[PDB]
Amino acid sequence: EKLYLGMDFGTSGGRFTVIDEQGEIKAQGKREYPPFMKEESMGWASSWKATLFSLLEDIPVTVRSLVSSISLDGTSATTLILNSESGEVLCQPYLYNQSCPDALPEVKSIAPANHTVCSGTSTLCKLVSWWNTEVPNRESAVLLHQADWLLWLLHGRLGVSDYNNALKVGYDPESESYPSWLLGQPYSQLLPKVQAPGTSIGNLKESFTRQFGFPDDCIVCTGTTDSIAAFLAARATEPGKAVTSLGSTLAIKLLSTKRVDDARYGVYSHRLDDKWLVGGASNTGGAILRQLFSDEQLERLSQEINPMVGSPLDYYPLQSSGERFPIADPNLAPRLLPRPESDVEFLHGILESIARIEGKGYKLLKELGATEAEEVLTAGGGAKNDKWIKIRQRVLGLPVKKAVHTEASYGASLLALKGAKQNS
Repeated sequence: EKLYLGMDFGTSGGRFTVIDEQGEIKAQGKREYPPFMKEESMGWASSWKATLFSLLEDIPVTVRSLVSSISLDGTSATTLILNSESGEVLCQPYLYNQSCPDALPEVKSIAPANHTVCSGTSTLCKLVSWWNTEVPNRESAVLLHQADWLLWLLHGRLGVSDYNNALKVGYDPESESYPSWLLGQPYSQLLPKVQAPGTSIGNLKESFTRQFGFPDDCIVCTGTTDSIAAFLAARATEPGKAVTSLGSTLAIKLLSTKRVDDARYGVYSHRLDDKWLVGGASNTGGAILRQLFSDEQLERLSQEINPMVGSPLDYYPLQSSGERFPIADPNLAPRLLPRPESDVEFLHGILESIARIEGKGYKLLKELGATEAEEVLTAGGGAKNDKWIKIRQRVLGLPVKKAVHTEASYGASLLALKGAKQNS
């Protein structure tokens, strides 16, 4: 009878999924972020909060009465600064895709070369930028990631984050600590304490049980980032299990017993349980397809493909020059020649070549030290093309299928469940 709520705060709106213990969906829904008042110093944060309340309201009351645990994900490196005593958000959030170049040299002056913080969009660059604006009483401020802040709205215990959200500020999930080069700086006093994703923080606040009818013993758990929640939704849990996201671009994630980080290729690892999620991202993918054909042309041409026969066409499908993974060449040219007169042959060549690139990506992760890929689940638009699925299975020489669930909010609900089970 106990249910488990996960929310996903994405780039333009929030979503929620409520599951039972067996992962069956009892309720789900979405809301776009409302506008905020021009004068609101909170900016987008005020909207996010509104969305939180809206989503909670959207859950059927009979479903809310059964919800035993809550987790949620948010966007990576979306950074808020609060006064520790009042809880006041001291400025507009630093959004996931917002950069603080002004802080990057200082960060490079304390962090290891090619550490993942050494990027203008990193949480740490944002922290250092804010710090250096010398706000009065800044030493009484605290940093929260988007997810941490929304969760804190729910449980009332200030300053807790997770292994995943905290990565871009410099937290090391392997030693479960912030490194001395970070702790040696005064803004380190703003850093949140860090737990594993999907672990209990505290009971849901009485305000929410009173207003929405959640049971008194409902708990609130740490979250994760939306990318990782989305991966979790697939329920790939063993090393060698992989999820390929086939969308506008191509991105892969591979579960591994061994941590892998390599700046040459932009390869980075997050911690999950006792494992490492190793990610890599290519500029190839569906964008060039839809650039070349209509969606109607795409499915109609797809129906004419024999996926069990390989294309002789060697393409590197790109819209413009440049690749970082699985080839580190910022000048890498698109290759779409020769283009056969048959659009079916052309399409087959593109799909097959993207499969080649995907395979090469998994091989590179393996060569960098990851557990070798054994099976590939598929997310993104590309997943609904079964001809492409069969092509990929043949070219990769591995079993390939659709992931069953891919929504971040579904993965967040799995974290809520994990937290409840652990807490029990």
